[PDB]
Amino acid sequence: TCPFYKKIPGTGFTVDAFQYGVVEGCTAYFLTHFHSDHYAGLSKHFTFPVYCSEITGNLLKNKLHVQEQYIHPLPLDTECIVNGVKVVLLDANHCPGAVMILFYLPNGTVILHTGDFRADPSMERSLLADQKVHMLYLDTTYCSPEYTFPSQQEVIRFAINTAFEAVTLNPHALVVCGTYSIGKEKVFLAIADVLGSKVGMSQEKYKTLQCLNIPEINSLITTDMCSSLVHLLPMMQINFKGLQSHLKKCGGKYNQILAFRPTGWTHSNKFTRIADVIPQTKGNISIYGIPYSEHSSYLEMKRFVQWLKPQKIIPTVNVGTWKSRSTMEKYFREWKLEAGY
Ligand code: NI
Repeated sequence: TCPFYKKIPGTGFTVDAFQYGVVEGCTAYFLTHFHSDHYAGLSKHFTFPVYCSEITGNLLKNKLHVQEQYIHPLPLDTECIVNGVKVVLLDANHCPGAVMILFYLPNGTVILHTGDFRADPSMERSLLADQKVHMLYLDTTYCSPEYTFPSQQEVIRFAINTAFEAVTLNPHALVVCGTYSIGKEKVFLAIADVLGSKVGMSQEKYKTLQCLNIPEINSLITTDMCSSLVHLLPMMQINFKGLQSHLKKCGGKYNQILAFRPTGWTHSNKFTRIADVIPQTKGNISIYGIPYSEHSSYLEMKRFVQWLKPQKIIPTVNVGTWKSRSTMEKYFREWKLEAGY
């Protein structure tokens, strides 16, 4: 049944709760972003109101065929009224169109649901600075101190320099980047930009990117693989077998592949720096795993919470085991005692 951490008390609202059938007493279903574990269950047959960002609404209409009359897009950074309750959508610094949601309950309680987010100091100057938040429904994906990772800027710098150097040394090398969802577009777009190429991809993925309101996107992507030297493939295909195969398909236009797999975290982060990453190589194929995260590190998450000083925290990730839940609750108590709220 719908878990309690997907329900907003004092309202008939749910968040990211589309796979439970009809949730008894739900008058409005919010969707934070277009990732499959969150939208799971939506289709052209859904007939309740869905509240979301403009970008998420484009994706619901064009990729899932949800009917327009049930899509309610809201602008960001704007006080809006939904079924008599004041709400605001904030940028979550996750994937395109991802939001956090502030609910102002009739009784005076203020609730923030982060959806999926990568905490950033910029959030400390949004409409969040303007009032107190009593309850926080928190993306705890990486809530343990082993999870450190570099800035997104540092990671894109590494990828751009690596690709530029490789292709300048060998003009017959192909760059391949893996994907399985929206998010992390900067990786492939930054590389294509430094190389003066467009990124080539399947028709389904091209359609997905045309939903995202990215400025000048017609200048950066294409469905013509042959005119492109940065290809996007399914993440499943980013291995030596899948890449040797793909190389055959280009008909000797290329003799070398350099591939990037933008992972979340991998345990080489506990030891190694970004400057010291190395690929796995077989023959003329090299695969780089790069730690490009669209979720908070442990320290980024801790700073956000110690800034916000909520009265109660409700985790939304890693809630399935007692040992995970207990460990997270220990970190929350440390944070509160260190900061004095
Ligand atoms: Ni997500």
